[PDB]
Amino acid sequence: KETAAAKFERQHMDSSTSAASSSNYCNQMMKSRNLTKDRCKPVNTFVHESLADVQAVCSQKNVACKNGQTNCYQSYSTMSITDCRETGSSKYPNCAYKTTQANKHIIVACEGNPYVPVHFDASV
Ligand SMILES: Nc1ncnc2c1ncn2[C@@H]1O[C@H](COP(=O)(O)NCC(=O)O)[C@@H](O)[C@H]1O
Repeated sequence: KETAAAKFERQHMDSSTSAASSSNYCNQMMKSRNLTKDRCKPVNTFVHESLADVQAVCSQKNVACKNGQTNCYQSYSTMSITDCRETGSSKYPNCAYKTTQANKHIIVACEGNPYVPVHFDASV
């Protein structure tokens, strides 16, 4: 989605309503957020918190990134999230996902001025 920050909002933010989600949530959202255009993106996480709350994680607990960079941050509080995982029977362009709701700490990578999330690293 143009800027890395905009791409993070498109791929990972859903405070647009849902405090949680339904059984077809990932099927709809993986498609509507354009994560099934080129291929079936195999896994993706949506965060059901305010943009302000998720942007705030960039000033919280500094942790190592999976790629070995040092610009990752873990939320002090648990956040409402939805994990989407491509099913065994899923075949492009009919991408199929399991919708898993959870409350976990998020880990995001941050970059830029202003310093904002550009990558979803993990939930713990
Ligand atoms: N530590 C990191 N800082 C900035 N980007 C990072 C990073 N660790 C991994 N990435 C990026 O992870 C990307 C692939 O996943 P993604 O960034 O699309 N995933 C969430 C997002 O950023 O919206 C690659 O382009 C990497 O450059």
